[PDB]
Amino acid sequence: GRRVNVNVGVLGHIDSGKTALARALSTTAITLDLGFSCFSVPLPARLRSSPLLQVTLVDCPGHASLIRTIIGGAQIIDLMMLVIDVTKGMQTQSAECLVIGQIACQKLVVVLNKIDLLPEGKRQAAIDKMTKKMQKTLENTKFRGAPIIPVAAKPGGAPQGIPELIELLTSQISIPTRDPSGPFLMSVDHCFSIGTVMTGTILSGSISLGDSVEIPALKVVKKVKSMQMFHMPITSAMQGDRLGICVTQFDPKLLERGLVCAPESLHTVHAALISVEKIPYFRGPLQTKAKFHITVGHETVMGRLMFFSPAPDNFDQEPILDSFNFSQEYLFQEQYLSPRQQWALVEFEKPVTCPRLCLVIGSRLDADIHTNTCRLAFHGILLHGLEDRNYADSFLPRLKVYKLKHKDDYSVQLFVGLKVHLSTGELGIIDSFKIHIPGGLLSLTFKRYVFDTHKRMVQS
Ligand SMILES: Nc1nc2c(ncn2[C@@H]2O[C@H](COP(=O)(O)OP(=O)(O)NP(=O)(O)O)[C@@H](O)[C@H]2O)c(=O)[nH]1
Repeated sequence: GRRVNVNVGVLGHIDSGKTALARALSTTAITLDLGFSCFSVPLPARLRSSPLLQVTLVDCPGHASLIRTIIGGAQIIDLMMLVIDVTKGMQTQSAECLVIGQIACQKLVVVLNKIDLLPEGKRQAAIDKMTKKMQKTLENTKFRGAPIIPVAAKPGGAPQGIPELIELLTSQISIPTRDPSGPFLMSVDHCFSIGTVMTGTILSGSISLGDSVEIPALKVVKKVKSMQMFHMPITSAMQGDRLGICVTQFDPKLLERGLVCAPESLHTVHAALISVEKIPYFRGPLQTKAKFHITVGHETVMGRLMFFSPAPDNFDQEPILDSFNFSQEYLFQEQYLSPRQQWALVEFEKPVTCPRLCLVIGSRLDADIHTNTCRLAFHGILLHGLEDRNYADSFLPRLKVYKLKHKDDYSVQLFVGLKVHLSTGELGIIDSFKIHIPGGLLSLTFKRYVFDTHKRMVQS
């Protein structure tokens, strides 16, 4: 019968049960990169506004040096189930995976794994102790009271609590505005040749048979032949679905993971004007001109930044994260002021192709794998992306950020005219280090990028 695919993701620390829990699910129904499986339960009544539900279990690596795999693979998922070793506490990458889930998941389900690894007598009041504690950490977040089930996939190296798990799952899972509205975009999980195949997940818009599909790292753009999904050929598919796509002949090595868009939808940004909200759990400073690891899409590149804030006189300005208004002014600042809204401008090393208005996560991933504190610095919408390559001249001169810089009678290069104050209640103006004075006896605003045609010092 007819079906719906929905991507539940399994995220957690290393050796928390993810792969071991994804099996337990798929059956009663390591890990160096995203791995997909799928169980089915009869489709809930509520979901017919689109009979079987098919949960696709996106399995994620735990290894801290593979965070970028997660960040990408959390955009593929609707509901994220955070699996936590119950014996060990809430570990490091776990409390990172919670951040990622906040940034990119709509709903959450905490799982307490390794139940058996506990004193059968005290078995409960520990769960109820780990449960009560989990409530507390989640309190601060948008997943205020997400479910917290205890299970055990491998009672050693039959699994408990798993049938209970799926019914809690087949209830919290929630499909968004499943619009095959906008420009089509697909994350490709596996791509191989037989034609050439692309088992990927759709993110935006629809795609009918024989449509026009661009592959950017492939340098050309083939047309869709067949579309096998639920073991049976389809004539059209849209968001949320996991799909299979046969396109013109080509080779795979030209991609292994990445993006498949509409004919022209995607950018090729060299830099971008981005909404930047800082992540609280990140201890430390976000420093204007500091090269962070930056994840934009199923792609993650190196970028130095520069932060700023709305006018001083217009801080308390609503927070708009849909477009940028290049009319207003913005005071250039040295670090993320910790300004209802604060922006920044990332200038990459290599370029980064991205769907317009995609989320961005700045992070410092040169750190140890056994790191001490969260490594995810800031997230934030990509408010605008400079497509131009020589953009610093071509387009930035359209932004108005400046650095409030500060430093015989009636007459004590490019400052020859600016009214300067002196300490005794006087005016004064530069001239020929001579200074003509009104009557008888600097606070300029250099635009950050105006020199290109103005090198201004014009202050009022
Ligand atoms: N005691 C106990 N051990 C379990 C249970 N479930 C899984 N394990 C143990 O967890 C160990 C590592 O977990 P595993 O699922 O392999 O790793 P993972 O969840 O995929 N994370 P990663 O991707 O880094 O391997 C396994 O060797 C398995 O024996 C459980 O329910 N109880």
